[PDB]
Formats: sequence, structure tokens, C-alpha cells
Amino acid sequence: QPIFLNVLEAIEPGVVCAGHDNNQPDSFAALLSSLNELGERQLVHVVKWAKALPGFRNLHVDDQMAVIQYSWMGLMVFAMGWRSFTNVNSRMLYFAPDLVFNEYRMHKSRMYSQCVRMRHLSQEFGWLQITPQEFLCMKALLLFSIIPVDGLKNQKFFDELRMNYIKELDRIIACKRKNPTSCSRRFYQLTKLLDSVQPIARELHQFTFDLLIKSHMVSVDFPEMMAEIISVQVPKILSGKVKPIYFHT
Ligand SMILES: CC(C)(C)n1nc(Cc2cccc(O)c2)c2c(N)ncnc21
Ligand SMILES: C[C@]12CCC(=O)C[C@@H]1CC[C@@H]1[C@@H]2CC[C@]2(C)[C@@H](O)CC[C@@H]12
Repeated sequence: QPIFLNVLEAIEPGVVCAGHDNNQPDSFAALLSSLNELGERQLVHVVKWAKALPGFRNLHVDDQMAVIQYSWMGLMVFAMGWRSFTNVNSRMLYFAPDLVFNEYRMHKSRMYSQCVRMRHLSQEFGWLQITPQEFLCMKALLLFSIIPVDGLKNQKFFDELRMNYIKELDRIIACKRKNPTSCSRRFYQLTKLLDSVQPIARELHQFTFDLLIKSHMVSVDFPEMMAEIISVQVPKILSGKVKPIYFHT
């Protein structure tokens, strides 16, 4: 209740494994290769999930693939933080059931700092007392939070679509909340949270980019679709062509 919420919960992707071999020692090459595999795998669900979103088919076919290729990073990270929260209380990064990052692994991955921000983000879900309804609505809104500076194929359908999801976030906050002060307060809290995701995804973008460039030397494997999206789409973000949409300055 209402119809919007039923869809989000029903289309919510299921558990996904990275197929990591926890029988081998934690090496940079191994860990990163598994993450990319998880990325490729998680990419398949994100696409199916996206197309199953209410009104997603209102966007031009090109912008549909576009928004996905630009925000797939923010979506996966945001979802991961939630899992980590609803699994190990944010104690560790729960990327996948067969790929959990502890203090040690965070270091071995050569991206300790970035993992800290992710864990921090994961702790936000708890401190702010985020609910499943709010989580689902915020995650969907992340798909519509990054586009090229010059706009999309048909920007009108996107603005209207993005606006409607923001409206849903209101009805969610409004519903079951008898107070006009905590309402705006809540919107402020969440909108702030959604913004914190962008800076994090930005560092992961640059990190994955560099890794790809020097992937053969550090012996890190990049799946087909991962290698193309990171070498064709990501570059547009790090070049200033595609920038995220912030609520606050
Ligand atoms: C190949 C497939 C279907 C998994 N796919 N689809 C898309 C997006 C898309 C494009 C056109 C029509 C669609 O239904 C979906 C995509 C992407 N952006 N990056 C990598 N793989 C993608
Ligand atoms: C999105 C993924 C994989 C899906 C997920 O649960 C979040 C996690 C965040 C770090 C990403 C990883 C995919 C592979 C990347 C992009 C590595 O190349 C460097 C950062 C990794």
C-alpha cells in the first residue's frame, strides 16, 4: 500500500554471489577479480530491476540504457550498504554472501579508505533509522540521479519521471508520520543521504578506471560488460561530461 510500494518490493533483486574462492589466500588480484565478477553479475539484475520500475518504459530506449550505465555504481554501493547493515550491523562490508570484507580484506583490496566511506554510509542506515520502504524508494531515485550535462535524448520524460519518484518519497515520509516538523526534517535527512552516495561512487569510478588501465600488470580480470562500461561510459563521468544530480549544494 499503495501500488507504488508493492512494485518496488516485488521487483527487489534477490541474493547474488560473487563466486569467490574463499579457499585461496586473500590477494589483491583475487579480491578485485571477484568484485568485478560480482559487478558483472549484479549488472544483470540491475537491468532487469530497472526495466521493471514503474514508468521506466516512459524514457527513450537510449536514455534507459544511459541512466543505467551511469548510476549502476551508486545503486550497487547503496544496496550493499543496506545489506551490510541488515546482515552484520555494518561491522563489515557485505558485498555478497561469499565475499564479505573484514578489516584485513579492506586493506588487501588496496582501497581501505573507500571501504571506510562505504561502511560509514552503511552505518547511516542505522543512525537515521531508515525503513525498508524508504530504502527502496531512495534506491530507485538513485537510478535517476546522474545524467550528461547536455541532457538526455528526451530530457522531458526524465525530469517528469524523476519528479514522480521524489513525490513517492514524500508520500512514504508523510504516511505514518503525524508531525509537520519531523516530515521536512526526514526529507532533509534522506536527501542528504542520497547525496553522500555520489562522492563515494566518484572515488570508486576513478579507482575502477585506473585498475582497468593497469589490469594486465596487477593481474585483475574485468568481465566483458564491465570492461566496456568502465572504458566507455565511466570516462564521461570523470571527464565532466556526465555529472550527478545533487539536492543540496
Ligand atoms: C546486455 C544487457 C541486456 C545485460 N544490457 N542491457 C543494458 C541496458 C539496456 C539497453 C537497451 C535495452 C534494454 O532493455 C536494456 C545494459 C547496459 N547498460 N550495460 C550492460 N549491459 C546491458
Ligand atoms: C559495485 C561493486 C559490486 C556490487 C556491490 O555489492 C558493491 C561493490 C562496490 C565496489 C565495486 C564493486 C564492482 C567492481 C569494482 C568497480 C572494482 O573494480 C573497484 C570497486 C568495485
